[PDB]
Amino acid sequence: KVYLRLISYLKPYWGVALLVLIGFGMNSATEVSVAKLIKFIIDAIQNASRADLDWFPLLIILLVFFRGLGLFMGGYYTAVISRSLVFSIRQEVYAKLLRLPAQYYLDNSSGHITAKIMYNVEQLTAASSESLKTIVRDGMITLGLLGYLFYTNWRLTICIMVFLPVIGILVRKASKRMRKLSMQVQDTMGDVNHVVQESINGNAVVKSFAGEESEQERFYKSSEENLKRGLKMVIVQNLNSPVVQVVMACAMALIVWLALRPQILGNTTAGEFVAYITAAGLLSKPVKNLTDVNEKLQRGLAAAHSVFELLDLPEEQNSGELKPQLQGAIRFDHVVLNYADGTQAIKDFSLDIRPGETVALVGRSGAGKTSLVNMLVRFQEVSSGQIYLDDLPIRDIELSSLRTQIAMVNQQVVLFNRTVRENIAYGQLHNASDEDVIAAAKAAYAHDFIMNLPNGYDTVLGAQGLNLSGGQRQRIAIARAILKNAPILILDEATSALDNESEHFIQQAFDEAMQDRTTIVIAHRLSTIENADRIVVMDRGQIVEQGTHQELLAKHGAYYQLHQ
Amino acid sequence: KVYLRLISYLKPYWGVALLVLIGFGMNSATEVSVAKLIKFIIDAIQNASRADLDWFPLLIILLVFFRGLGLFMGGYYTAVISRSLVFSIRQEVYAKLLRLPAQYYLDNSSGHITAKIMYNVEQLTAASSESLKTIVRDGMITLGLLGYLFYTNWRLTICIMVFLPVIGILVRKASKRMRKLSMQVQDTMGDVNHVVQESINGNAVVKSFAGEESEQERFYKSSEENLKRGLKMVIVQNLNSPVVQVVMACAMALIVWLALRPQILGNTTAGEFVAYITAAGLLSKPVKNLTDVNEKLQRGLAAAHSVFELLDLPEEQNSGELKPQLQGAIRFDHVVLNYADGTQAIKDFSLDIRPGETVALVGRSGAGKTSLVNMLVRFQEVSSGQIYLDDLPIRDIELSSLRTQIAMVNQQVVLFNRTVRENIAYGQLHNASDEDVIAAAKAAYAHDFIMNLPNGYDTVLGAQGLNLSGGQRQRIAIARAILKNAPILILDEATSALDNESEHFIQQAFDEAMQDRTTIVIAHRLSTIENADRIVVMDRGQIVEQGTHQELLAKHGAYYQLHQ
Ligand SMILES: CCCCc1ccc(S(=O)(=O)Nc2ccc(NC(=O)CCNC(=O)c3ccc(NS(=O)(=O)c4ccc(CCCC)cc4)c(C(=O)O)c3)cc2C(=O)O)cc1
Ligand SMILES: Nc1ncnc2c1ncn2[C@@H]1O[C@H](COP(=O)(O)OP(=O)(O)NP(=O)(O)O)[C@@H](O)[C@H]1O
Ligand SMILES: Nc1ncnc2c1ncn2[C@@H]1O[C@H](COP(=O)(O)OP(=O)(O)NP(=O)(O)O)[C@@H](O)[C@H]1O
Repeated sequence: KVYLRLISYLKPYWGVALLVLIGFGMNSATEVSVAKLIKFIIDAIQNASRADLDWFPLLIILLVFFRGLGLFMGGYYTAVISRSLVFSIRQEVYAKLLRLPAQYYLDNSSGHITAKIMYNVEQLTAASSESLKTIVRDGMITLGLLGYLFYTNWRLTICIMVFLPVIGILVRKASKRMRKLSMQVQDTMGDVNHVVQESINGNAVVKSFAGEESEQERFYKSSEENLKRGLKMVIVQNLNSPVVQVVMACAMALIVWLALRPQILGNTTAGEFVAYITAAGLLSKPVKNLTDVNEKLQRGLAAAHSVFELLDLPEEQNSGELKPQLQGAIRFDHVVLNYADGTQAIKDFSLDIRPGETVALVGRSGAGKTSLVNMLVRFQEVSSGQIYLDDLPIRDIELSSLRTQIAMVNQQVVLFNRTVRENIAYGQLHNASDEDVIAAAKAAYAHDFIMNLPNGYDTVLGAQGLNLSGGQRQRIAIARAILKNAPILILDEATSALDNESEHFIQQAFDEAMQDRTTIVIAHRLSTIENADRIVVMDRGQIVEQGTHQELLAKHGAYYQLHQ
Repeated sequence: KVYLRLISYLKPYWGVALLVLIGFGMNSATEVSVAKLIKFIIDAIQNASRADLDWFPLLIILLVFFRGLGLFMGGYYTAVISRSLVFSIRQEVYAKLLRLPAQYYLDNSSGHITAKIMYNVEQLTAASSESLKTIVRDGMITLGLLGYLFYTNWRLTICIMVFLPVIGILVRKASKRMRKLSMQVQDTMGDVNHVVQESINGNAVVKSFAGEESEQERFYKSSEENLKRGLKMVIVQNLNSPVVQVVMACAMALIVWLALRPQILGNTTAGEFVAYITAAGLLSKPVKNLTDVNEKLQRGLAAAHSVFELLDLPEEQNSGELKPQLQGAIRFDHVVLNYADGTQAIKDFSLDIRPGETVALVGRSGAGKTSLVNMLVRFQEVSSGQIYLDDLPIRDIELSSLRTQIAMVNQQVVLFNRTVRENIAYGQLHNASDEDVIAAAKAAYAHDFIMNLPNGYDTVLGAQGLNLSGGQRQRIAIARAILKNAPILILDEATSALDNESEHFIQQAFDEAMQDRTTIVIAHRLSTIENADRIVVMDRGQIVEQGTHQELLAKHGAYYQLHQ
């Protein structure tokens, strides 16, 4: 249950959880004394007393002081507990979100995912910090003053326990509706976030094709739906608070009718009954506030359900092992890549890559080039197969120990909005050295244009590194990959947008490194493949042919086709 | 001023803006009657009256009905007005955000921009919808009760107008502190959003380099800073509401001391003084509520300032013109691209492109390849130069009329998370035809794998179209570009990730189109450049050489270097 799990998050706050009770507890004892205060002043003034009459002024300053000190400490602690608990929620949510599999990222766009911690969790803050204080107040205060009301006269008060089911039904019935609608408005917000996020991502596409008008219609429709849902939610919530007062007002009228009969009014002591009316009003107000905060309470519950679903989602796994890979020799054996959608791209595959080799994959597009690499780094779980990395199961090695020792250059190079040095030295090697980055840049051929930048290595990039160049942005990935001195360098189309001269120097640097690795090259070119130790012709996953550059040319086959 | 401009947004709501006042006005009158109700009941009971005693119960259900009907109608209208106003804000904010220049997108990442409408505007909703009602109540009700208080006894009430400067200073002084801090917390949230958005974008990079631990520290630091700022803001708020009660409580103590002197107590008629105390308490409660909601009120103002800064930001411009471009002939003349950062890449450039030509740009990377293209589409304003599109100024043509008739293929292909058919037919041509998409796919060579997809042309893509393939994702851009039948096709590195076979068919289709255009090709290859009508060798912006494929080879120069 949502409520049960929330309590588990405030376990270390029990010591502070009772201080807030005391602070409002004194406040609960402050608003009950007013009923006694009115009776006391009426008795003193009615009897023309002077000793207890001139003493009244000191009783409101002292009384109000309790409405202050005690209200602040109790009122301020509510924010502390709720804000601290949410801080441990969003912070802990980030860990699982980062540890989630790449498949989850594919299914949900940035707008949907970001709204789940930026808005979903955000509403939980205002729905908990403000709601917890309001509910505990409109609780303990009402409880205390109603207990006092029972003590002064139990006979009349017991009549109040007749309409209680009516208020319960009017609130329970009026709460399930908002709970159902609360999840709907949150879902609509995700669509709103998705449209803006996609528009930001595709600004280049949006402006080029004059799609701004089309984007507005979808965003306008989503905003209209959200507004209608909010207005509908307001109708039910705002309709409940006045109604619950009407039934309580009828109860007050009935109890007054019962009490004010002449046979019961023989000796009333009006000062006593006016205290009763004041207590009744001081119950009516807090219950009205409790009914008003119903929307705030319900909003948090809907957010909590989605948050905990995200927490329970099936994140990645681990095995436990630590090895240096001794120049890991990757040996695929009957590996398949049956995707969730249904497409099959690694139907059949097998290799015996040896340490120090330069195996490269060449073939037609849409065959599984950048799909087999993912399972090597564990970005995609294997199906009906396994990989023997260093003559041992790949799964047995930890993800941290595996990804940290495998340099990668993705087809779509991603650059963070930070300084150039941080991007080149991003990751576990953020504290490598102040000169290692220079060596990596020189090897990658990026040590010529960085100095030409306005600031140099400490220049902040753009939104996604668009401001460097069409080709320079790619060199940053190569630079960081070479900086990461792992004995693996999967150059997955690393030299795609680079110029003829720039790529030639990078190939020369790779050849001259004199630190032979098991680098895998996936390039749609012959210059990089001409020097490959072994060339594997792959089409639709199946290995069409294998051999060296000379062997394939003599055999012709499919390689001869890709030689025009 | 923020307040002045906000009123301008509710101009058409003046008809409903007065109905809410009546609802609160009736509610305000109800709050007045309670003080009269206590006096009436005490006078009736004190005199042992029966005609006005048994009639009292009918004055509670009727009185509460006014606390209902009137509170609901006016209470629900507050949400309607505020929610409708914000709906016209976020909806109108979207238009300017989409019309903003590409430079603004570069400066601010997605997280900063998205948080300015998803959180900045979102806080304005709760800071206005639930704040406007609270201020209207803590106003009308208090004003009416105070007017009644003055009427019954003006002599005593006048003493209240001494502490008023004290409460004003305690509130005015405490308001600027939160206003300054309100902007700080909002700024911190933008950093929180930035980390999450960048992590979502770079999940491939984050996982590959084991950077999850590094990301957590930055996110953890931002969350801690936000929590500390919020806690500091909470201290200011909760420390104000009890204090204003203390000074007001002292005022009431002094006034009661002045009033209760024996000389003034000759004929007190206790029933009237208890009404005085009830009015005093029912004034204390709403002012406390006003102080409490001061926090939400201040939160909205900080958001409003940033929102209006975004609204006032310098969006793009327009001129006003319409033409078919008659196969627009591009004639660059003394064009420069002095960037905002400072780098220069179009130092010198001039051309006389003619209709039906196939001019292509070839040169070294980092020279200005994908920077001059932005001019023709107005993604970047020209400096100390101009472009004559159809022997007329480019600026004179409307942006919509210009972008809508210029097919573009950006180096970084962006695919939206939608169906394939919508993505291929995205933009002004969303209603082209049910068969034209097939022709475009066949021309681009994309009508071979789409049918092999799980659903086909109506299959939802991933977050950014990552699930097609490394090369297929590029073909979608080519498909939409060819579908858009403008007399321009700037193939800016269109064939980069495509294989040798796919690119050949696309080139053949372009040649066979038999619809000669002014297509511009920016490719680091020779297959597309061999058949180019004119080849321009560009280095560092300056035109190194011009001529046909045969001419450049004979002249050697830099072209001979780019031939190995
Ligand atoms: C200008 C100076 C400000 C500063 C200051 C000024 C003063 C101080 S102080 O030291 O004196 N402190 C207080 C003084 C007065 C007060 N207040 C009073 O006595 C009235 C209390 N409410 C009422 O009697 C009342 C009664 C019935 C009402 N409506 S009903 O009959 O329909 C109805 C009745 C029952 C139900 C539910 C039935 C469930 C069985 C439903 C409907 C209403 C209404 O309509 O709201 C109101 C409080 C304090 C304090 O301690 O909180 C301290 C500081
Ligand atoms: N927003 C920008 N801020 C600063 N410099 C920029 C910006 N955009 C481009 N440049 C520079 O302008 C020059 C041209 O780069 P670009 O627009 O990518 O064309 P290009 O480099 O010739 N194509 P490519 O070789 O694939 O990068 C380079 O020196 C870039 O660093
Ligand atoms: N997440 C996915 N969902 C569905 N199909 C996928 C997914 N990832 C890859 N595929 C398919 O698997 C095949 C392999 O594609 P991909 O992983 O891009 O390697 P590739 O096509 O050989 N490299 P490239 O030629 O540059 O695209 C293609 O048919 C893709 O459509």
